[PDB]
This record gives sequence, C-alpha cells and structure tokens, in this order.
Amino acid sequence: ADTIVAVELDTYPNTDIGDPSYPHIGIDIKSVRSKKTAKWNMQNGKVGTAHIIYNSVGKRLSAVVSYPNGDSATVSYDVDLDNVLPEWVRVGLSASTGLYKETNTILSWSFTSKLKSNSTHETNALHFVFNQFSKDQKDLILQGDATTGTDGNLELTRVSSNGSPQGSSVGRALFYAPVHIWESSAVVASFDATFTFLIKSSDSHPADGIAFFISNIDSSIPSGSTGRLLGLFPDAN
Amino acid sequence: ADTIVAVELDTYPNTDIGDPSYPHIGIDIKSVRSKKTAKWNMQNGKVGTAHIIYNSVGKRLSAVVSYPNGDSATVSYDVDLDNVLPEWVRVGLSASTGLYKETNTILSWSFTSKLKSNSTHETNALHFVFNQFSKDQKDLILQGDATTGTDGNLELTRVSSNGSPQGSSVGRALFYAPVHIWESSAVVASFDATFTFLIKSSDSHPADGIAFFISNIDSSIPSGSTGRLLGLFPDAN
Amino acid sequence: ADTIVAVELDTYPNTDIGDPSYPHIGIDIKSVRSKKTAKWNMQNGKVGTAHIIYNSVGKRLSAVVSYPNGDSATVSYDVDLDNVLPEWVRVGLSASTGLYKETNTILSWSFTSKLKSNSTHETNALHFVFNQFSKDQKDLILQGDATTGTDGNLELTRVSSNGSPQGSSVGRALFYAPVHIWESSAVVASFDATFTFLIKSSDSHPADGIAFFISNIDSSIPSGSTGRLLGLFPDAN
Amino acid sequence: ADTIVAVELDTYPNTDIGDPSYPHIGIDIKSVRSKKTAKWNMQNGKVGTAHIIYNSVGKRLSAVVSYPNGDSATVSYDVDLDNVLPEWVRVGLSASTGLYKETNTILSWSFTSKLKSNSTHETNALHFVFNQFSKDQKDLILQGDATTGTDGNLELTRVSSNGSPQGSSVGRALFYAPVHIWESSAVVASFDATFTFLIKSSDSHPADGIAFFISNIDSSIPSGSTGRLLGLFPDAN
Ligand SMILES: [Ca+2]
Ligand SMILES: [Ca+2]
Ligand SMILES: [Ca+2]
Ligand SMILES: [Ca+2]
Ligand SMILES: [Mn+2]
Ligand SMILES: [Mn+2]
Ligand SMILES: [Mn+2]
Ligand SMILES: [Mn+2]
Repeated sequence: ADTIVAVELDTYPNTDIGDPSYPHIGIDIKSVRSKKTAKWNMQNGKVGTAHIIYNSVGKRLSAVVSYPNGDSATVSYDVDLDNVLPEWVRVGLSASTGLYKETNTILSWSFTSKLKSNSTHETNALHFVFNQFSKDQKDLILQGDATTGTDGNLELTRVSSNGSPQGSSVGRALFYAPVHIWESSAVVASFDATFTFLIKSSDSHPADGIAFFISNIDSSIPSGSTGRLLGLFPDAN
Repeated sequence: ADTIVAVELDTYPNTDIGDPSYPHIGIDIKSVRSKKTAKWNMQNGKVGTAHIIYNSVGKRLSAVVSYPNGDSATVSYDVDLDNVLPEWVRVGLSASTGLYKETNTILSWSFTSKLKSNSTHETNALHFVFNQFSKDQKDLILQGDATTGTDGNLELTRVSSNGSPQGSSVGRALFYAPVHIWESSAVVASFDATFTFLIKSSDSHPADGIAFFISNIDSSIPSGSTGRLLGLFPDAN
Repeated sequence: ADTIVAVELDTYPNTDIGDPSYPHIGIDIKSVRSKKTAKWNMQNGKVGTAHIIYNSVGKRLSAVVSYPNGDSATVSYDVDLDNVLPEWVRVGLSASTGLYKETNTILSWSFTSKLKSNSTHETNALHFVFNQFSKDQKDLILQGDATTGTDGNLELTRVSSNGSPQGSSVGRALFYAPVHIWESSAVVASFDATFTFLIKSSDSHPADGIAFFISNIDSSIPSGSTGRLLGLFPDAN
Repeated sequence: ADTIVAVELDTYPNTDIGDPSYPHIGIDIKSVRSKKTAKWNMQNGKVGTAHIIYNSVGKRLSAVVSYPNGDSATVSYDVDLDNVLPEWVRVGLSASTGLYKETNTILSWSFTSKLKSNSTHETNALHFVFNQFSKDQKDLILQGDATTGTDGNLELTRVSSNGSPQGSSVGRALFYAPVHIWESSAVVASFDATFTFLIKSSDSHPADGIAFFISNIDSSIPSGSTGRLLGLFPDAN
C-alpha cells in the first residue's frame, strides 16, 4: 500500500473507526485513525484556511484551520517524519464524499519544502502557489473525480452541472513534481502548506472531508476509499 | 520542431553561423543565431554565475554572467515572450561539446516564475532551487549525456572516469514540472533563473557552451545538436 | 533637496507642468515632470494594484497599474538608477490632494530588494509585506497626514470622520529600515514593489494621486508639495 | 529590564550559574539560565551555522547548530512566546568575552517573520538576509563593541588590529526595523533565523558565546553583561 502522512479536515464523525464524536482536524500517520485530533467546527459555506507546518528539528507536525470569523482549531503531533516518509514524495490534496456529501472546493494551495545544509543558508527548495487553478493545470496530477476549471478553483470531488456535490466521490490533486522531503545530509528539512477551501453542503450532515497529504511518488487513490477513507487509505485500520 | 528561448553562454565562436568572433553571451529566440550578443571572457576553471531575468512589463530579457573577480558580461533583448513561448513550458539547462570540449558542470540552479493577477499580490508561482544535486534527482528530467551525482553537481555533458570532458557530447536537464510561463489574465508574468557553472577545459579552445532554455513541455534534444547548436536547435538557421 | 525616483499614479492632469491631458502613470526621475507616461484610466472606488519592477541588468524601470476588470496601464523607462540614487535609500508611498481630492488608501504594500553578488545565488535582501496595516505600525515612518489603523489600511492623505477625503493634504509612509538599493560588487541589484490602493472621489475630478518612491534616507515631505507635486517635490522643475 | 528570548551558543560552561559542564546550545527565556540545553562541540576555527525556528501553532522553539563535518546539536523548548515577548520586538545577534575570549564573527544572518491571517495566504512579513555586511551597514544597529567591515563580516566582539580577539567585550547587532512578532488577529506567526559564525580562539578555553535574540524594541546592552551574560542579561538570575 501507499505510505500516507496527512492532515485531515474531517467533517463527518465515523466513531466506529475511532473518529471523535465531532467534526475534527487530525494528523494521520499511515492510518485514517488519526494519531491526534482536535475538535473542529466546520463552517458550512464559508472559506476556510488550513496551514500545516513541519520541520525536522522540532519534529512536530502542526496544523491550524481557521475561518474569517476567527474560529480556529489546531492539532500538533510529535513525530519524526524521516522514519515514515520515503525520501521522495508527492504532495497533494484529497477529498471524499460517501452517503453524505459536500463540496470540496480548493481555492488556493501553496507548498514549500526546504532542505538546508551545513554550508550557509544554501538550500534546496521547492515552492509552488496556486491562488487560481486553470482548466488544463499541467503542473497538477488530478486523480479520481478531481477537476480544475475556469472559475479558478479545484473541485476535489464531483460536482453536478447544477452546482451540487455528489456522494461516493473521491478525488485528489498532486503537484506534478516529486518533492525531496528529506535528505540525510541536510541539517533542516521543513515543509509548509496552506490551502483555502470552501466546504458547502445541504445534506443532513456534510461529509467527508479534505486532506493535505504526502505520499509515495506513485500514489494513487486506493480502490474504495470514498467516504470515511478520504481517498487516502484502502481501509480503516 | 521545438520552440526555444535561451540565454547561451557560448564559449566557441562559429563565425560561419553568425557568432561574433569571440566567446559571448547571447539571447536566442527560436534560433541559434542570437538576436543579441555581448563579448564574454570565459575564465577557464572558475565558477561563474549566470542570472537571467524577464518580465512581461518591461518585455526585456536580460542576462549577466559573472565570475568572482568581478568580470561580467551583460546582454538584454527587447522581446515580448508572450508571442513566442507557449503558455506552458519546461525550463532547463543545456550544454554541448563538439571537436573542442569543456566540462559543463552546473553547481546550482534556481528558477522562479510568477503570474501576478488583476487583484492584490496574489499569484501563481513556482520556485525551485538546487544548490546541491542528488544522485537520483527525481525532479529533474535528464536528457542526452546529462548526469547528476555524489559530488552534488550536474554534469551536462559527458565527463570520463579520469575527470576529462568528452567531445561530441550533448546533455540537458529540465525541471520535472511544466511551468505556466504566461497567462493572459496576469498583469505581470516574470521569471528569473540563476545557475552557477564551472567550465574547464585543457583544449586548445573550450567548446561549445551552456544555455538556460525554455521550451515546449515535450522538448527533447534535437538530433545532431551537439557542438555549435548547444543541444537546443536542429540546425543553424 | 531630496533625491527622488518615483512611479506616480497621477489622477489629475496639470498640463502646465508637463502632464499629459489625461490621468496617467509616469516614471519620475528627480522631477515631477515624468520622463515617461502612459494614459491611465483611474476607476473611481475600485481597488487597483500597482507593480513596479527594476533591475540593474536591463536597467529599465517598469510599472503597471491594473484593476480587477483587467484594464491596465504600463510605462517603462530606461535608466541606470546607479547614477541617480544614493547607495542607501528609504522606500515609501506618497500621496496628495489639492483643490480636488480623493482618498489615497493603501490596502497593501510589498517591497523586495536584492543584491546578488560575484558568487552563487548569495545575496543581501530585504523583503517586507503589509497586507494589513496596524494602528501603531512601528516599522513604518508616517509623515504629513498619513495615518494607519483599525481598518487594516494606510490612508496617505487626510480623510475626515465622515469618511470624506480632504483637500490640500499630503502624506507619506516610508519603511523604517534603510534599504541598500545598490552596491558596486553586486552583479544584480533589483527591486520590486507592489501596492494595492483604493482611490475614490466624489469630486468633479479626482486629485492628485499616489506614488511609490525611493529617496535619500532622510527624505521628508517638501514644504508646499501638496497638490500636483505629490508630496515628492519642492517645485515643478 | 529588557525582555529577552534567545538561543545561545555558549562556548564556556559557567556551572556555578547553571550551565551544564560542557559547551552547549541553549534556549533562554528571560534568563541566562537556559530552560533547555544540549551538549555542543564548538569547532574552533570552523564556520558553523545556526538555524532557529518557531511558530505559534507548534509553540516550540527549536535551534540546531552544525558544522561542515556534519556534527550538529539541537535543542527545542515548548513555550508560548505570545506570553513572553512584547508585540513589537527587535531581533539581533549578541556575543561576549570575559576572562577568556574568542572571535565572535558572523558571516551571514537571515531572518524571516510572518503573520498569517484568516484570509488566504495573505500575510505580513519581514525577511532580511545579509550574506555580506558592509562597513556602514545602515540597516543594522550596532551596540557595544560590534563592528562591520570590509571583509564582509560582523564582528560582535572586539578584535585587535593583529586579528586577535579581546576579553571583556560585548557587542550586538540588531536589525534596524522593529518586527511585529505577534499580532492577535493572526492565525500563524512564525519566525526563523539562520546565522553563520566563526568562533576561533587560542585561549586556554574559548569564551563566551554568541546568541540570536529577540528583545524589546529599545533593548540595549545591560551594563556589565560581558562574560557569562552574553550581552543579554544584567545578571545571572
Ligand atoms: Ca470521518
Ligand atoms: Ca558557438
Ligand atoms: Ca498631476
Ligand atoms: Ca556560559
Ligand atoms: Mn477523522
Ligand atoms: Mn553564439
Ligand atoms: Mn504627472
Ligand atoms: Mn549557557
């Protein structure tokens, strides 16, 4: 299976697989069952922003999700990602729907990775920012139901012609270039990512969520990873 | 054939195809016959740095090549790259040798493209920098004789076991992700690239040189582009 | 007196001091009489963005001003700023009104200067960006009528309690730190600045305008520089 | 007294004031007696690099110091700097000698602070980099014995005309602009800093060390803060 590290914005509590009994943000290390979660009030129809931060010195993966009214949730988990991730990864955004649904619209996404050595501040780095997506966004690998287009947004999951989200959808967008997430020579390796999103639903309950993830470079959507599995995992173990 | 915009660091004067009769830096738009050249004193075995700068406002492609002793050559050419490049490109480095030879060693390479739009300092951007290359550099597409590895450098053209550069060599390195080099909405599209290089030769004359290039995404080394064509062009037209 | 290089967003034509007979963007080198102008359609009450770009290689100072509907005005002037600016400068924003008036509201301002030297992509650099201004903005030197605060904006010229802009107003905001704008060793000295602005008027004609400027470090608003002199010049020479 | 947060590279063990019995890196929150230390092998005459990283999400101040042979020490301490630092600070480098001495040469220094909000990735930021210092470095406030000059370095403590360091020296360099280190509206505030240094001594033991610090904007060298106090504190409490 793929190796996955992810920060989930999980809009649907699947308490039977260890989600807490509320919408939450979580840090997922090789399992959909988050190593750490925090309560998260998803604001239906509002534009959220998620920031994710790690470096190899503090070894603490942190995420904060906030909305324009000021409400924010934060989660941090102490982990040495050198022991989990492969040296080369792809980075991406993933989302799903199941029996319940929501728009999983990404309005912008930025990522920076840096490997800093012992010379000065000489550095390998990758930084990309999309504040608008294009129709034929050649620097993104879209998987599953994900599309970009003319409104300048990335729809991770399927949205019908009348605008409304669909159930049992899964899709992802990975930056096209592999990322050198660690390198043994480097003194510091850090990454950060930010994405803005608009989760809207008129369902009885929104589901399932959006994740920033880092995977093996050849990562593909696990079969059947709609719903609770966020397009990240083949199962809920 | 391919579409090419390039800044060449041309170490060998091929005066029969329009080179001036001295080593030179030149701006190449869709031909090896540079639209503009400046005399360049290549300092054998010294680490040089090249800076290439363009934006869509001034519409002037500029390059400087310099050495630590302060010697510099500059060339600028007024051109609207919107009418030459496709919207999506790959960026890269190329070098060659022919009857005369040189190492075409790249020590570092950075590139930044930005599209800045109708509104605030919001932006799509790509920035990479390599101050050390890896042995298996997964975010670089190596073509022809280009290799990376263990000394942290990129060797664009063939170098034998005994450290000596080979003749009739041609190699390139392209960044893995396509680059959105222009977009009609953008008020400013800019790019800049820096590379450091070490050209060293024990030949009677060093050849052929090194270029930073921007090409169609599917650009491949043209057949017969060793020597004076710098791995960029199928012919000298 | 002071030394000034400026890009003016000139909302009021003072044809008796060399303005064209339309609102315009212009590049000012040591005089209010712009060396170069382009016609500019100021869209009353709309948020505009200005980008100013210079480097020591192309020696071309360029500016574009644009609005979200896509309308743009560009001006570029070939000038070697090494022979005009002192080595150390302060950078800032200026605006004024006179008999006619307008708000001169700055919503954001960013600036980057870099000196890139004889060797690798090593560098002195300064980058700041304000996307929200604070009430007591300690890294800004406010002069004349300039104020910040609580709406996250910078008001360059006086605005009364009832939200209305005042006449005969002049104000500026300079970044607190001096900027090393050129250095003889540097192979590339570049700067770029972006600001977003909201010029709104209920006057018969809006005036005077907004400029990004670079000055001697000790620059102060010249006496009598309201109105057509944009808070930059002591006279119209 | 001033409020000080610092990362000390402490070359001299003053075990009577709580230093461990070896050279160490430490995190100092309002006291020279580090909240956390790690053993550090200072490499006499070698160029070290120090990286310091904090963000308001993880609330973990981390530092790593390394040298070209690969040896590195790291220290991290969990602290919410919002509860310690004033909103506006200056940032600086500090060093001292006492009865023993060393060169406290800084070869480069970079700093970035960012306040990120809940809009997109809109941000206030300050970033500066010095990879070479100038004689009259107008964007640095030198205090005590600190000087810059023509060799491109910052000597924090006194060095005699023959090149040799002096005892009982203290000096600091602060970036000229105040830094907005936190702001209640921001979702993330982060800072990072890197400096490279060359500590050389021919004494019986080198002393005393170099610190990156963040202080009240009006911070000055406490009287008598040579030696063990690193120019940071009026006393060893
Ligand atoms: Ca769930
Ligand atoms: Ca040639
Ligand atoms: Ca005017
Ligand atoms: Ca000590
Ligand atoms: Mn969950
Ligand atoms: Mn040529
Ligand atoms: Mn004018
Ligand atoms: Mn100590």
